[PDB]
This record gives sequence, C-alpha cells and structure tokens, in this order.
Amino acid sequence: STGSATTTPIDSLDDAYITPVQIGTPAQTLNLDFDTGSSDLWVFSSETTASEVDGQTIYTPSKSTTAKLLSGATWSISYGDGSSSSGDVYTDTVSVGGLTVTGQAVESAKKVSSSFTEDSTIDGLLGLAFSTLNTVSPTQQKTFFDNAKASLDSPVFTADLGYHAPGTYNFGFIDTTAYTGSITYTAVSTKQGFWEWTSTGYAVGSGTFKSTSIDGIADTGTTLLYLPATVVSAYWAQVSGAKSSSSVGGYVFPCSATLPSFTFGVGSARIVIPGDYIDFGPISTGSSSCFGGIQSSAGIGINIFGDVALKAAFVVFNGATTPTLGFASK
Repeated sequence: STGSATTTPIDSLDDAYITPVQIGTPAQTLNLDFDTGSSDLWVFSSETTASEVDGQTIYTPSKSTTAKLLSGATWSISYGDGSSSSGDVYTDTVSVGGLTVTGQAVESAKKVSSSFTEDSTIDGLLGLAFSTLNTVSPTQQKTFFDNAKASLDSPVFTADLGYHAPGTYNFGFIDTTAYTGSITYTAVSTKQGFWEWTSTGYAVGSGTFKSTSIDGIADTGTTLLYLPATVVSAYWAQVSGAKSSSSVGGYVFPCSATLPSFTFGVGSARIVIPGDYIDFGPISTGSSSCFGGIQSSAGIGINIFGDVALKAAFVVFNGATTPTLGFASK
C-alpha cells in the first residue's frame, strides 16, 4: 500500500505545516503537524480543558465506532521549544492520504500549553521519529509509520515541503518526478530516537565549501535551521548589520538586506537553501529588524535541520532494517 497527502504552511512565514488526517469512523479530519522529531500522535479532543481550546478541530472518540479506550494508558510530552501536552489514549483507525492503520494509538489531550492553544491551525501532532521516543505509559506505543511499515510497498516516507507553498508527504513510495538529479543517501543513528545524521559541511553564498562533520537531526517539526555557533557566525557575518540579540532571542538582520544562500553537504552532494528561505520577517509588526532563519544550536544540545533546510530538498526517510536518510535537490 501507499499514501500521499498534501502538507500546507500554517502561515505566511512557514512556521509549521499541517497535513489532513482522518481519524475514527465515520472519519473525523484533523490537521496535524507531521513531526519527524517526536513519536506521539496526539490531538485536541473532547477531553481537552475547554479554556485551552481556541479554534482547533477536536477528536471526539465517543462519536467513533472504532475508538477504544486504551485502559490505564497516559501520555505526557515536552518539546524542545518548551511547549507541552498530556492526556489519555485511545486506539482507532487513522488514515493519511489513502493509507490506513487500524489500532493506531491516538493520544487524547487533556492539557495543552499556551503555544498550542494559541495555534488555532494545528489540531495535533503526528510523530514520525522512532517509536522508542513515544511517551505512552505504562505500555509504549508505535508511530503511524511504524504501524504502517509492513503494509507499505517500500518501508519509507518522504517529505517534500514547500517554500510559501503546499508540499507533499508520501508513504511507501518515492515519487521520482518530485526531485531533480539523484537522491544521496547518508547513514542514520537511531541511538537518540531521532533521524540523526552527519552533514559533511557547508558554504555561505558563493563561498568555498568548508568540509566539516555536523551531527544533527532531520526534524520537520522544527521551523528553523539550528547549527553550531561557529557556522552561524560565519553565515550572519556576510549580512551587513546582522547581529545576535539576546533580547530578541537570536540573530536579527535589517529587513532591507538581501540574504545569501546557505549550502549544506550530504556526502559528496550539496543542498542549497536560497537566501529568501532564511528570512522570517519583522521581529514585531512594523519593525525594520527581521528575524533570521539560521540560528545557533548552542544550548539546545543538538543541531537541528528543521524546515528551513528540509524544504530546500526532497527528503527520504528510509525505515528499512538499517535506516538511512536521502536528500535530493528539487
């Protein structure tokens, strides 16, 4: 089997992407944030604290004939940005772009932090990291991808994120028309539960390529590109007036700038992020100071190839016995 779903930016900055997901019988369609950096599928629901819901579409398990309470199971998760959610667990039928899993753990939020409440366009998350990170207790649950794998034509999913435009998540097949040139595959470590790999270096604008190993994760659930302070300083030094601002929380630059591109290595291949992708607009409405899309990972504890990097590529998440990552230009 296969699945194919369109994923859409939630706003004009591509702060995140939502993909329609059918849950239960009859289908309840919720727009979820597909997150290759976590492994819980959780949703706003009929059980969510009423004051913490503001515009989201909710899953109501009592209206689904295939929903079953997973007796005794709870979940609680915290993300790298400090947001969080928690609740109990149902199993139900979950379909993505024509691909159906029965008995999927659907984690029902009783509590969500303010940033989720304030995000009216995101009805939940669908984790696509490795199932070892799943927070369900006392019995850990599998991701949608892990549940689907055996039925898939090929044990893969692909992320094809758009820049200010819709894109595509495919399950079980590689759309050879969706990218240019070849796909370069690179090794993955699952030791921390992430799609963790090692980039072979970088370049800034038309600069020469610096060969250097950069360990990081492919994370569709993170907006920006977080890299070592040395790399990030080298990038922003090429933008007149750019500076790191503690008060804002990162590198800012004059909105009048033209940003250079940023290239990262995948083995011998190169992915080029256009400078435009790195502009996240005014720090506050009306400001002439703009927020940078490449930021320091120092104090995160890990480098993150978030959407800024991934949307510049066609990305293959290969979940074979030995997982790997593939990157192609597009």
